[PDB]
Amino acid sequence: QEKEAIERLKALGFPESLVIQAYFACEKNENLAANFLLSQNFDDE
Repeated sequence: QEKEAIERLKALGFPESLVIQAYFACEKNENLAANFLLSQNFDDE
């Protein structure tokens, strides 16, 4: 139901591995995920 983002979040240029846990952590949210992906840079592994 949220897989439509798992490619749109990946297509931003990121790996699917962050995508999953950046969507689901942000409550499968488009806008909030493009904030966990693009604003939560400060993070290793």
